[PDB]
Amino acid sequence: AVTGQVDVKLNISTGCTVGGSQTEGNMNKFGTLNFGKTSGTWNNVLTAEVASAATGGNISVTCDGTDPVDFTVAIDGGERTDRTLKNTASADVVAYNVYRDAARTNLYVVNQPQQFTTVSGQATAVPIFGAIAPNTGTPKAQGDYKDTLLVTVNF
Amino acid sequence: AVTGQVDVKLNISTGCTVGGSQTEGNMNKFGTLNFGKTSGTWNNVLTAEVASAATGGNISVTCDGTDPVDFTVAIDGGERTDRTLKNTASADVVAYNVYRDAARTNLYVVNQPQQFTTVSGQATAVPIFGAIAPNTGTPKAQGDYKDTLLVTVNF
Amino acid sequence: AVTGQVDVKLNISTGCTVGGSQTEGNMNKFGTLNFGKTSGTWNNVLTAEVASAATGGNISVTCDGTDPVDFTVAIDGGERTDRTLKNTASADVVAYNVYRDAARTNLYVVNQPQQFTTVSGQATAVPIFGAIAPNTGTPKAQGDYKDTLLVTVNF
Amino acid sequence: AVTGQVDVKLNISTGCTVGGSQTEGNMNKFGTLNFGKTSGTWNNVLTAEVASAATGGNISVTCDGTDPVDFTVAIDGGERTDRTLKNTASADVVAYNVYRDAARTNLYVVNQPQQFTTVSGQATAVPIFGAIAPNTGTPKAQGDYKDTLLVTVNF
Repeated sequence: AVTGQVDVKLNISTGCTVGGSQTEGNMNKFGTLNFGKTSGTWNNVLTAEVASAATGGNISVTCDGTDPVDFTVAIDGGERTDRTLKNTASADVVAYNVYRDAARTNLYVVNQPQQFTTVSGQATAVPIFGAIAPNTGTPKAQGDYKDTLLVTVNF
Repeated sequence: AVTGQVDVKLNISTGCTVGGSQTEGNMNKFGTLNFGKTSGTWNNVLTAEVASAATGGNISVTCDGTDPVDFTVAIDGGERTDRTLKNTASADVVAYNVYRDAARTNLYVVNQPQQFTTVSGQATAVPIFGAIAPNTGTPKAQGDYKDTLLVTVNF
Repeated sequence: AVTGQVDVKLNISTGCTVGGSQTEGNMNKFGTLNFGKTSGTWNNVLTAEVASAATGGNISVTCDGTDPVDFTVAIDGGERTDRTLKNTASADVVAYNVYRDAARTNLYVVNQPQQFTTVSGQATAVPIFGAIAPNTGTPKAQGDYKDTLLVTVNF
Repeated sequence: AVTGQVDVKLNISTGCTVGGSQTEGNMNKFGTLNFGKTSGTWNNVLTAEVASAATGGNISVTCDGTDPVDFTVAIDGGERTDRTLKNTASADVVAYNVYRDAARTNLYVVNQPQQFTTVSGQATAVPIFGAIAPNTGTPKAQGDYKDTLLVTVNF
């Protein structure tokens, strides 16, 4: 019998809120990274942007205050922690990555706070640009591949 | 004068130990559930994970044995027994809950042994995922809200 | 591309056979050296004899012929090559040794052909006497310790 | 070339230990069954008790546990397997037997686990009572007769 304590805390004062999300039960549904349909072996880098579940556009984070707040954005490694989509039925995997800039250069490194700025009376967009490498080796099995990345807007 | 007996017992043989805790005086400090800063009325479900007081990551329970051991995890209802954080100065309360899975579905029911497995030469993590409902009604007073959940790793 | 030759040979004429073994798949299971149960720190030398997997007694090697053949017996150093039993889960080790005579004197030296005699119409026993030193220093972790010595009856 | 496997095992958890022994090299010296001096033809049954090599008294087996443990005791047939002492120089033999009770009735049958009990915080003695039949026929040659019985405390 090892009984222990867990201090719970919350500082209600002046915070920042994330728009574009829908409450899926008790977990914020931020959006979808839909690469679309594809064949077994694709030569072009498959690339799609996150579509917020609430509006359809990009996640719009706004802060509640008058001074420009600096908030951070961190995305995790997905269900299996290595950014791989898994086929619903078979065990095939599809490696992918999420970048922050339009040219697929600034990568959202696993469990890292990619910095962001936000001014009063404005909503800043969180570009989560997906990208998949060209698979010109083995044709992955037919079906639907999925993953659930947890995006962590933290301060 | 009602004098009575209390039998004390301890079976020293082959037990299981919880890592990630720090001994706060004579009580094991397991960690912190830090939701962060927030405004009076938040529309998004505030959500944070427990951070072990010893390492900063998740509580890592390991069992001192060779064969697999099935240990249980039970969390209580907090200081007031209804999972509410209380403002340090005023009497305002903030209802919350702790879940076990990443999607806020498998709730750690009050005083219930949520089962767990532990295997050869390994430390299993105890995910205590916090979650707070969207308060879009009354703005709670400014300040710090706290609670001390007692996590009970028992066999 | 380094292609090379491996000459395979077998002289079917008049050989010697080892009894008391059971074919585990494609590998001859000769027996078990069961020291039994023990505490963390034992003061007495733990000592047990090999029990053939086929009968339960000692390995009975018999030769096929009329003149007394001189066959040899060689035992290797175990899985890690230093005669140590390893805990199934943890990395603790238990040093041991196998002797040929009842008084733990004639050691089956690693990779050495301890000589043996065998006459016609008779089966000679191969005494593999195990012995473990008294550990009165550190208590090894609880669990099961194992090793697989490969006994090599060769001619 | 008949290569085979010998599984080695040891269960370090909660065992029983035998006191009164001295480690002769790598073999536990339990004691001596000294019948004493005698003439060629003795009419009285020669009778002596085992004297532990460590203390001089009876072998004291204690179990490292709290609850009672039922351990067994087995003695083998001696060097020649028929409980005969042999003269160091000549080939004369002296038949004997080891009993468990003081009245020479409960015989330690060859390779048999004579049961034994052991209790909380106590050392139980292992009475190995020797007994030799009255030789009133042929006078055995002068000299010293010996044998080495292997006592097997097993669980």
